[PDB]
Parts: sequence; C-alpha cells; structure tokens
Amino acid sequence: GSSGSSGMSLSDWHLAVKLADQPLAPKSILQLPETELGEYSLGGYSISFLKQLIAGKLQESVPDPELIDLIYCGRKLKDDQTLDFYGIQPGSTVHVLRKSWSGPSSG
Repeated sequence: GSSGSSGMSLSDWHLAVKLADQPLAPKSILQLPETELGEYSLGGYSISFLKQLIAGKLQESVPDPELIDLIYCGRKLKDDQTLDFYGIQPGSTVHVLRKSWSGPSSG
C-alpha cells in the first residue's frame, strides 16, 4: 500500500465558530472527529481539545491553540470542563479569544 491512508470521513456532530476579534467575519463550521464511544451525546470531550480544533481551522488569524482561548455563553471555558458540564450542544456557536498580542506592536 505505497499510497497509504488518505481520505478523511464526514462526522455528524457539528459546531459553529465565530472570531471574537472579527464579529463581522463569517461563521465557520468545525466538524470534530469521532470517539471510541457511540454517537449519543458526547458528554465527555474536554474543552482543551476544541481549543485545538478551532485554532487549527482559524490558523488564518489564530497563531496557536495555546496562545488563545474559547468563549461560550459569554464566559470562557477551562480545559478542565466538559461539553456536558457546561451544557453545550451540536449546533451552538463559540467565540475565540486571544490571550495576548504577538509582540511587535503594529496597527
């Protein structure tokens, strides 16, 4: 199998991502991968994970998943919480917030 393993699959669970820095920018759709568990309400995922997925899609603006954060329901989400803990559902929209500026002040 020289070719290898190529060709991701489409997931059911979907989520909306909005750039807090740009409230005018169009909302993006983030489709998280499947888990060893069934399909029923995830209720187990950890915010930390999301902070990565989103940061990976918004790489256009977001520098890194560690230099950013996730905001939901008007409140930040720690990496010690779960989707069920907050009550997040497949359809809501979260907002990304940058911890600080790169460094070289400009515009």
